Amino acid sequence: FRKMAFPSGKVEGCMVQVTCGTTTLNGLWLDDVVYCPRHVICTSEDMLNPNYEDLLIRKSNHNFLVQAGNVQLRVIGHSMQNCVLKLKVDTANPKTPKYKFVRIQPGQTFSVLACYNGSPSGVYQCAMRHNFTIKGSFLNGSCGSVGFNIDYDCVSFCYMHHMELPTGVHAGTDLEGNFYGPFVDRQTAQAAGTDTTITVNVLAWLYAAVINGDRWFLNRFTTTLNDFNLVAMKYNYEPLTQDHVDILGPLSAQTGIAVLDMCASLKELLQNGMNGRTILGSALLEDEFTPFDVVRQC
Amino acid sequence: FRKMAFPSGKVEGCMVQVTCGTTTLNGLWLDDVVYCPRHVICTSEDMLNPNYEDLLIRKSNHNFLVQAGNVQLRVIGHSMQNCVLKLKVDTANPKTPKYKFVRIQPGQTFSVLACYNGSPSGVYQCAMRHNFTIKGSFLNGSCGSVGFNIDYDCVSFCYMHHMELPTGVHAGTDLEGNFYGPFVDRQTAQAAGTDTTITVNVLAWLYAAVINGDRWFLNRFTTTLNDFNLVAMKYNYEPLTQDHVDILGPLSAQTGIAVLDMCASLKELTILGSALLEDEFTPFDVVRQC
Ligand SMILES: CC(C)(C)c1ccc(N(C(=O)c2c[nH]cn2)[C@@H](C(=O)NC2CCCCC2)c2cccnc2)cc1
Ligand SMILES: CC(C)(C)c1ccc(N(C(=O)c2c[nH]cn2)[C@@H](C(=O)NC2CCCCC2)c2cccnc2)cc1
Repeated sequence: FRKMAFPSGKVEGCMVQVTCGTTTLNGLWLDDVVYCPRHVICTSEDMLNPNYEDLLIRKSNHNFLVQAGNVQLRVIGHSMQNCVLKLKVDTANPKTPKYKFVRIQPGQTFSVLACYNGSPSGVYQCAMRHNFTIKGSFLNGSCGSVGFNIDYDCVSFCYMHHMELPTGVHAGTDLEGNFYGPFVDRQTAQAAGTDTTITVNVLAWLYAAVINGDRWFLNRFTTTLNDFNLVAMKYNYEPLTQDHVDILGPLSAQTGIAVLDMCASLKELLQNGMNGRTILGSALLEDEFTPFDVVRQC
Repeated sequence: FRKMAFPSGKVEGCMVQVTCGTTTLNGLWLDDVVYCPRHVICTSEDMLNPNYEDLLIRKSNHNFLVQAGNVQLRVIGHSMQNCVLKLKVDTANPKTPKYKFVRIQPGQTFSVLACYNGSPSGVYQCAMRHNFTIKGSFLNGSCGSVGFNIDYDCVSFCYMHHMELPTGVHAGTDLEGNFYGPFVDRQTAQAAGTDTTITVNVLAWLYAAVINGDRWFLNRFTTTLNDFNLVAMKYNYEPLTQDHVDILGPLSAQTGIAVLDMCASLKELTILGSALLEDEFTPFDVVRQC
């Protein structure tokens, strides 16, 4: 079992370079619109309290240099939507894939194509944490890299990257420009709140371990939903809901292990640790595979 | 720190479906040749001891069905090189990238594009282990999926997937049909040999840790190459060579921790969100991404 990303080709044919002033970062070129973080128009003295409406009104089309490979794209118009800037260009992208824009919830996973200067650098799998941050691998200039899923050759864009937080994690927006969580595109004192382990995902991963070869962690016990939550919250696990129990139903039915029986196994794993053993290759309980990801990989 | 694969677009464009009789798997379409495991001409009845030159002599061009997307490719010739089948087609691939066929060394990493029915399904990062297996994620029908590295628009293909071993690990060939490891494309009882941990990659990953926040494992001490290799033998770690040390040079500079200083640390032994010593990042992997 691997954390597997989606093949990135459909997104690669969309990545461009956007330069405004002395600042360069990445854009996403779909049809005749280039999307990028609006903070590309921030100046070095703007960074603490920029007024983006005032910064924008002072720009004309030619202040924005867009490059797709070696080809320069002529920007013919521009507007702002929440925290993303939309640059209208004279050419529709011939490589535009079937796509849609989605806003995802905590626990959801997606692939990230890390890019620099509009050129793709690497692809990895990621997840939206309950504190609305991303535990990414981003260097300076990665802004405008996007996160996505691919389902039936339609690309679901769910994340555009904006900034790094003090603890090394990352904040960004959906493709309508609205931030995940309470962060702002502003040099400021903001920090990610406390984060929880994603209980529904850990349970999905235990079922995946059963689907493959391992039953060593099961036990003969069961538990009520409330007792499970009272224990698991003592380890900073996210409370399990009735929705999460319904969601695990198909894996439960597939393996023959009731959801609350699997909850009993998890309670014990938290109590004992793994005692030198491994589950699917890991000595930690993994929480970035969803019930959907499990069914896909098997 | 994340396990990250190369962008896969240049390779996605080369994947086709190959059917011979009742069997289907994936092929690599470069210029006007499709590459795939020769065991696609095996049938269910003769899995135990195929005679491949015989099965191929009895074959004709029309025995092979090649589909690139929804376009059927007309096969105009067939040929075998070691354990890979080469199907000549009448159309060069307009999406062929700059490429080379390369053969990698144990401890080197590559990206894998897992496919089913010629269709790219996912991408992930792998390492060639010292027992010449791959700890991959491959379902039935993944045969024909390739591994690769990219070096400024040139795709170096290093792996084609053939089969799974009973421990759940995987065996394949380079693109010239030469197996990695003592494995045969036969329904036989073969197993992976004992697997050592890749010591130079573990050290590289510790340097990646120091480069980020994690510094707690460092110490004031140093070991000798020989005293460490004595501990390495105990714990089934690959012995460390002067070549491994020289290759970690750049990272030893960037941190001020000499290899034998880090080796003292590694002797004593969460470090990057892991409670295992990770050994599938090369020195080069660490320098990239960082
Ligand atoms: C203008 C604004 C909103 C303050 C800003 C400034 C710099 C960036 N960062 C760019 O690298 C960058 C910016 N523009 C082109 N590149 C980096 C970044 O977040 N440093 C933060 C440092 C503390 C205060 C807030 C910004 C970055 C590094 C690694 C991965 N992701 C992003 C992002 C946003
Ligand atoms: C003809 C030959 C060499 C015996 C063979 C037969 C089946 C396959 N396997 C195909 O899935 C497959 C084959 N052709 C189309 N699909 C599976 C496989 O490796 N081993 C079985 C056969 C060898 C002995 C025991 C297990 C497989 C591959 C990748 C991931 N999980 C399972 C590979 C090679």
